[PDB]
Amino acid sequence: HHWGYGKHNGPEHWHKDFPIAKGERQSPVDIDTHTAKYDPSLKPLSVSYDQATSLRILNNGCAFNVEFDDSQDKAVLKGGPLDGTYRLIQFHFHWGSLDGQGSEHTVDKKKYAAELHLVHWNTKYGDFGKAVQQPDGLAVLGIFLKVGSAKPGLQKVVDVLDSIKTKGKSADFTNFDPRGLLPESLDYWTYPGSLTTPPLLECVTWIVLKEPISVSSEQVLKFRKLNFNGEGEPEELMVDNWRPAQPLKNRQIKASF
Ligand SMILES: [Zn+2]
Repeated sequence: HHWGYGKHNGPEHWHKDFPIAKGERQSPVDIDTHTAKYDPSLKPLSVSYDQATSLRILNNGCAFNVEFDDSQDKAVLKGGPLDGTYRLIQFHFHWGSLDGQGSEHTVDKKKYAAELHLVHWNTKYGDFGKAVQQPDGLAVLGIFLKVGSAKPGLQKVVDVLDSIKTKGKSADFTNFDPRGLLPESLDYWTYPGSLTTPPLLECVTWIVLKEPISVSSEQVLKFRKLNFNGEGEPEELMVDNWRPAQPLKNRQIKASF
């Protein structure tokens, strides 16, 4: 794909091919914690990952995706602002070149080192590609990463990155438990938005956890050794693969706490 994160094809350029980039419900956004309102109508969030079946990890030239078997309700998200059942299809991260940037969402304008997106699709639409055409097709669980203590549950991801350095490379990645990437609290903010990469479809209910997870400098450093390019091409470190905050326009962010 043409688009990217370079100064010639980055986020400021996307609108030329994807005019929805200047749409009414684009993501990410800044979460103003003093404007977000507690919503007692929200039901408890249910993260049901015990039967998760990971398959593979893929460098797709933009991030790396850990892919799951979504042929059955094996790892689902329910509750919270959601109606129905949303199946985990993949997770990926966005991260920076420096520890002071990398997240897509911001919290009172604070940028985190990275942001994990666990992507789920609404089973009432039958498959992911149909779901992304619907305003309630996806539910993305967003989790901030800050640099501190190592995250043990991330280390298996870190250790395979050497095997998917360049675009198009994949590796088997079975028996990975995504529960190890969750913080202790499931307190979140929620709002209607979009994919944060082209095609930027406005199909996401965003659920952004308040509590970050901590990862070590060594761990995030390993993310930064990935490459955007394909093998045998000049090296372009995979860093700063984040879209900045977009206008909130006619939306309200709700808090679960
Ligand atoms: Zn993402």
